[PDB]
Amino acid sequence: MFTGSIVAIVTPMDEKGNVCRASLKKLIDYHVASGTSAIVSVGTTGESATLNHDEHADVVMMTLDLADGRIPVIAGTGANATAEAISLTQRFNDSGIVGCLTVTPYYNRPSQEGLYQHFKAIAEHTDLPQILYNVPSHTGCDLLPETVGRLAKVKNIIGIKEATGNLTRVNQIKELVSDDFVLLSGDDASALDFMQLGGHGVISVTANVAARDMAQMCKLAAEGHFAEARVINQRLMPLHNKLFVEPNPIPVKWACKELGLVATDTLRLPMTPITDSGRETVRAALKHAGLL
Amino acid sequence: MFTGSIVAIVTPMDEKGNVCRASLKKLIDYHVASGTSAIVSVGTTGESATLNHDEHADVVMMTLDLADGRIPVIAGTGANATAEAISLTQRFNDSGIVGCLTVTPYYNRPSQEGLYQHFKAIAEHTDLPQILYNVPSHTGCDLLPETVGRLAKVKNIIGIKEATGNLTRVNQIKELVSDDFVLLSGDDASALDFMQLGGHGVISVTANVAARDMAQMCKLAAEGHFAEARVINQRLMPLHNKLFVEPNPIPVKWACKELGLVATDTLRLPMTPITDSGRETVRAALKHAGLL
Amino acid sequence: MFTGSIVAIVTPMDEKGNVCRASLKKLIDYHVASGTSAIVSVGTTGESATLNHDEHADVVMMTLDLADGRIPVIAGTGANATAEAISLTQRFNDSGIVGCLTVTPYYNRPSQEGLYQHFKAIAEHTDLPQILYNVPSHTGCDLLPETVGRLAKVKNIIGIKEATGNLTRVNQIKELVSDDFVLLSGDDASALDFMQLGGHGVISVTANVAARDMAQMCKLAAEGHFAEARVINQRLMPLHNKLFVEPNPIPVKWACKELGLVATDTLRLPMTPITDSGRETVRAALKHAGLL
Amino acid sequence: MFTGSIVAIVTPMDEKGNVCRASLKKLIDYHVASGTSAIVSVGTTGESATLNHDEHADVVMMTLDLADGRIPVIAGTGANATAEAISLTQRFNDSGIVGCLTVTPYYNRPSQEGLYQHFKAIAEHTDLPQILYNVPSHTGCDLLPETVGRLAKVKNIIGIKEATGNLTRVNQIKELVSDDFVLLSGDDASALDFMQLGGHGVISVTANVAARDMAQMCKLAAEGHFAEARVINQRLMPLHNKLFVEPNPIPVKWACKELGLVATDTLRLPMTPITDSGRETVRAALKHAGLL
Ligand SMILES: [K+]
Ligand SMILES: [K+]
Ligand SMILES: [K+]
Ligand SMILES: [K+]
Repeated sequence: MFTGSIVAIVTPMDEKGNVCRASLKKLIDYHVASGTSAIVSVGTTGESATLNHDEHADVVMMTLDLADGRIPVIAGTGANATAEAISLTQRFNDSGIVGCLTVTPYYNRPSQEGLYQHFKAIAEHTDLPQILYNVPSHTGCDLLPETVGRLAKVKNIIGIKEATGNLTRVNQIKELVSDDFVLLSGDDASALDFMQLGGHGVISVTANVAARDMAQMCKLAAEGHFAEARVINQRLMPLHNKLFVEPNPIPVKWACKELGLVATDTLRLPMTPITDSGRETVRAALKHAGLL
Repeated sequence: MFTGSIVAIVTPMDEKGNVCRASLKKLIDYHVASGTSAIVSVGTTGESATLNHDEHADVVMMTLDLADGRIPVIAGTGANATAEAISLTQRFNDSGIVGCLTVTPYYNRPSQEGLYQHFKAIAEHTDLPQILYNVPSHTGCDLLPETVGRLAKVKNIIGIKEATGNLTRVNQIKELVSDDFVLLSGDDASALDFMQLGGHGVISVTANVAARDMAQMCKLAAEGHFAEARVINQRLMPLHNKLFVEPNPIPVKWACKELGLVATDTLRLPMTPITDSGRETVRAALKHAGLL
Repeated sequence: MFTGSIVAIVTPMDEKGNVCRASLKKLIDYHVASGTSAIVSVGTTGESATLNHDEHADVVMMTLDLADGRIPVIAGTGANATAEAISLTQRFNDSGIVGCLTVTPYYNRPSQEGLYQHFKAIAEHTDLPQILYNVPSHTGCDLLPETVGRLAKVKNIIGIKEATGNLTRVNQIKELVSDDFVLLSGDDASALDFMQLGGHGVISVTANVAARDMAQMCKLAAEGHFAEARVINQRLMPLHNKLFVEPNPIPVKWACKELGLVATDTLRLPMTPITDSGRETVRAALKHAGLL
Repeated sequence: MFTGSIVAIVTPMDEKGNVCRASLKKLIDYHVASGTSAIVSVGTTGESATLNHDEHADVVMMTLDLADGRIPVIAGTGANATAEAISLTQRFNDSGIVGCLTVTPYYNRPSQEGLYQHFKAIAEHTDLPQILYNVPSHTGCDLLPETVGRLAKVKNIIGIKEATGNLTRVNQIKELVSDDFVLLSGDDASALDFMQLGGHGVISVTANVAARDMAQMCKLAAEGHFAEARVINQRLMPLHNKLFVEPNPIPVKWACKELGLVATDTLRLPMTPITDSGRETVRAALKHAGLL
């Protein structure tokens, strides 16, 4: 639910750019079959940026329905305005989602005090578990360990998706929070390392197209079988890297289509179709993982 | 008008975080009297992030009304979803604004091709002049000179607010575009250097509180009197730096309150009030500028 | 010998800037008593930059003598000219040192091919074990894992001191080299993490003044007792950080004097005496570690 | 002479890596005929790193002899140990050189106070004019404008080669120093911008192969004819960038060989021969410049 391999699931679209219900069902069945621990619905990989709040909510509710109690669903609820983050969060109160993934405000670059006040206010307007999400290369700001420790004192703030790729954060945060605060990687290429350092899992892009391997890798990691896990990680490493050869989720949506998991690889502008060079790059990474 | 000193104006708020018409009127009278070339309404400094589109529109319309033809108004119209950017632009058709300031999509990190398609689509569906806006430290992406060159060929894409603070961009862009394409600094601390290299003005935070000096400095720069302009810049430099000692627009709103230009220095979360240390830093910068 | 806690030992000086034999003896006895695994003589922390090759060699030979077979000694042998690195290395052939610590050429920024040719040539002129040393913030270049794997095929190239602070390097290098290739941290603040990821020890600055704790921490780490080790690491973390409050080895030399381990904290220009603020900072970190 | 186009001259070598007098003569005749203001002998581009002090001295003396009063010679005298820098400077007293180019200590990363004491001590023990040299990407340290300001008060510290490529440094330094303190670019790609902001010339790698164009460009810049200068800069820009496609001076020595200016393109390790891909890149840049 908040450990193991969690997929940051794509929002499959038809050629018109609207959610494709048949493709979403196919993906969710695949994750249930694959042993994926949970689904993050309309996070970064799910094109939260280009979906309006109504469309965002429709996708989450549809995912919840299709999941049909077979796998937990976490809604993406991040916003760079606190009032807006509260409003979006309130849409999913009493919905059936098990928690929220809420990113540090992007673009307006709040202070550490501002981040504290932002997340505290959000948590105070919901009973839903809150997972913080730090990704400075996308947001322009960096939620530091000290502020994480401060927020972890709030009752329903229960974990962090740490996507810096800076592995020193694991033990910097861990020593500042209680033993049941969840530490999740948001960086596929360093996620096994993250887990070896004491992390509890990964919210993953790679898991969209290698769900079984990812689930297997995180199981081995949790059991301390890191050498065995590294064999899988090595098989997956080219995808960990090349799924960002062009901006996420352009590569992973193409990979889904290629594996027959979705009907179309359509995205919304300003995301654009994958280049020819990108195709071959991603195809080779799929081949290396033994999926094509 | 798209040259000289252009103010990225604050959106002055009462204690409930709602637009204060009386303070806004005062600021606009101040800029008319101080020789400011134009007003950017609801840009980054105007808290575009924490205003909804209705409020955003209201502020712009109120700004136009109060300006009453005495000073040109440019609307912030940027969005990280192309469809949203387009529809926000439609709100201002035949409103009376002279142009739009439109930022590179933030948070979703489109490719150069994606940025091209984004701005081309926006420009397609309006007659309004478009000023591109690059600020990688806030957005997570960087509109490179090559792409600015491609976009400058679009009839109503007329200029760029370049806020990297990387001065090599001035002539990299200039050689790729026509002589009437406007190059504007979005980094106060390097804006005079920017103009000396060939830039045509600045979209300024400092101009909020040092409007006359900024107008004069920019005019001198345009006339090639860089030594004379630089004496003014030296007095203003502490302000250029310290107006970002805490997240913009926290320091500049406090400065406006201290000068009596606005009733309150209230912002919306996740912006928080200025620290005591910040007050002292900014106050010292204001005195260095001869404003207090 | 090439695992556990290895000290990058200071070169204690008299007020005239020459090696202080009594202080060096005191330090070496302290490391023998403390359980330090080995000494690195005239590395970065030993002021290799400001000692000429004759003085460098005198210090190494003196350290060897004073060690008197009680603790292994590794000579610093790095140089940014390959011929110069060979010459320096040859001075210690048949000396009694157990190996060499050789840094990537600094200042002239060689390619990965250049680094390969540099280290290969050096290794070919000695029977002594060679430990590569990567520290891009000091050298201006970065020896990447792929090139490390390539060099690890050379018989007497047996390990790396990895001082990037980038923990992803551990498993990137490990998968490219044989199981007996040694992986050592060159970054005190991340060294336990480094070991938890599969590293075999640390070449340490902190160990100069907390040798017993460091030796104890690395023992626990090697035995897999990481939680117990973290208690020590937490006690030492302020030293891990504050021993670089001013340029290394200015802080650690002052700390040695303060603990009575050396007679004077004298350095050679361009290193300068510790500031008053630096003193108090380092004193507080010593207090936190329970040493003062 | 410390203005205009100053060449950071290669040290041409035979196939054994020894200085080639005949090639050096050719280069010097070339620079006398091409209007180059001065020659920097055994700077970074002259492979200062892999020449010993005797060879270093020999090259400078040979350069002075060959120049035969027709062009001023500046000696590279930088070292990361103050004592070494001082004694290297003494080798050139009454040699006939007009000044020294002395880099910030590399690898040992002194503080600003350390840099101050370093250069002050060097300047104390000579009558020769001293040109400071800042290049953080190579040295690991950054001589900031404040410290340049302090150092400029020393009688015979007369200028700075600023190689950050950060153009804000021009006027940050200029406002802290006297009007006759010389500001020279050490970054070819931004050198014209640098001069347009107030800089007095460039110490150039490009000038090795494009001496006449560089002389003319710099003269135009000094006369304020930036548009005219910039036409030349545009032809040279590929060369400005691609002469660093592989580590300097690998590309520029190859270019010199290709033009017939030197007999061989041989370097000393850890510099290695140019790759085939590099040949093609540099050759295309030379043709763009109209040199082939
Ligand atoms: K909690
Ligand atoms: K245009
Ligand atoms: K080996
Ligand atoms: K002077």
